[PDB]
Amino acid sequence: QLLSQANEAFVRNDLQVAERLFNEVIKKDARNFAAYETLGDIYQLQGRLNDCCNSWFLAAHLNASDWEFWKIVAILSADLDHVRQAIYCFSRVISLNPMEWESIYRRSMLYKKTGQLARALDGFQRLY
DNA sequence: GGAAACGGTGCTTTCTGGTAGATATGGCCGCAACCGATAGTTTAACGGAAACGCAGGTGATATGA
Repeated sequence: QLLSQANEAFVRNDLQVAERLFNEVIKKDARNFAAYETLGDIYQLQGRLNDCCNSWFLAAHLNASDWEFWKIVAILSADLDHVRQAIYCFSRVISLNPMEWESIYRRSMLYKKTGQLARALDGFQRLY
């Protein structure tokens, strides 16, 4: 009922009311992905990117099946210097589907920045 | 009323040999240090156990499909 009312308010562009209703559920469960599927949109549009990335990452630990999205979670985590989290997100991208080859390259930049090259080398051989 | 002549031996002196510490040089023995190597975390990421959810052996109530 709360999730329907919050998503209805989101469709009405009543984003603060939508947030207040999603917060009634998030207060009971901080990992409630069913709220973040649209509350994350509110947080991204309002520039709350620090809270937005965490809303994706902590809930997606459980809700990992939207696998293409882990690339976006990894990218934003790296832009915010949450580098462990960025590598952990790219791991799920590659573990769920290796064919997202640009993700191997992007992850290899994190490896280049910190000297973690032994993980990049076999990956670049596969890319080549 | 005393000083000058010089015999007594007490007290002292170098020539030396003794006592015996000292060390330039020497040869063992083993401490100070380095590059070396074995063992250490904890996690990439997915191989594993324990943890996890739906079936099938009956029955069969409704009224729609």
